[PDB]
Amino acid sequence: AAQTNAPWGLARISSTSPGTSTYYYDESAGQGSCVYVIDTGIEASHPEFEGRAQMVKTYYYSSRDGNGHGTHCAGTVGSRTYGVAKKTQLFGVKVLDDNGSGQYSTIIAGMDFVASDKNNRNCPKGVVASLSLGGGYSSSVNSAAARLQSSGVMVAVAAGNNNADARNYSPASEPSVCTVGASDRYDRRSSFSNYGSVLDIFGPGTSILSTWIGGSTRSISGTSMATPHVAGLAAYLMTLGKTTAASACRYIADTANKGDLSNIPFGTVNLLAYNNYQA
Repeated sequence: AAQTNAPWGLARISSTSPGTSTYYYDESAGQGSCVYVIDTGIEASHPEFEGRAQMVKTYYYSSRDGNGHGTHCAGTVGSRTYGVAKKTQLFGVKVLDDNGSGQYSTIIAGMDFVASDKNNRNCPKGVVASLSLGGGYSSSVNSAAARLQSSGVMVAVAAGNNNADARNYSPASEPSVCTVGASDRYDRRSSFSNYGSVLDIFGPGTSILSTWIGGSTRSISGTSMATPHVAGLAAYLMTLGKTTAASACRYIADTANKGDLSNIPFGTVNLLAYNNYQA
């Protein structure tokens, strides 16, 4: 399949070269997979989700996305125009309030919720969780993300936007999940992106166009924007049978575009998420 005039991030993940504008992907498009978006919620009524999104859990007085972050991330996972896996099912877990903050205990509860809730969903091609969130190092937050991974969910987490080593941020520093740094349209490390040995992969993170609340769209930047690219890619590759939840992060790294990014600090992976689709 070919989506012309796609967002640069989508075109990048299906290209060996920066600077193109068509997104190429197998028509399966993540059908039969599920992606949990653990964030401020999802505006599921957005036309861009075509009825494939739904809120499954909230820890606040509403499951609605009163912020936009979560809707934006969900759109990069699986919206018809802005999404990597355009036929995946999106499940929203609102661990962040409408100011975009959430107690660590609430985030942990959301992760354990997903580890169980997947047994309540039909995801014959596999399950993915996208964690576009972070804070200071926490052993407990890391362990919760590790449990989620262990339970058979492909966990992708943002590296963080401190332009620092991600070893000091959670769940970014949990070694068993897929820690995602951010790159820009000129294949440079995003100015803000964390780095370090705990990074597994980079994905498009700067000036990412996706769904917003109020049925709108906007471009925003962050490792929170790169993470759903990788989460969507995982869902897409699982549906193709190329990999599984336990090996998807490794598979994405193995098949990534290698050595193509600039301003990558010594010791950090120079790997850019790539779907290797041969149209």
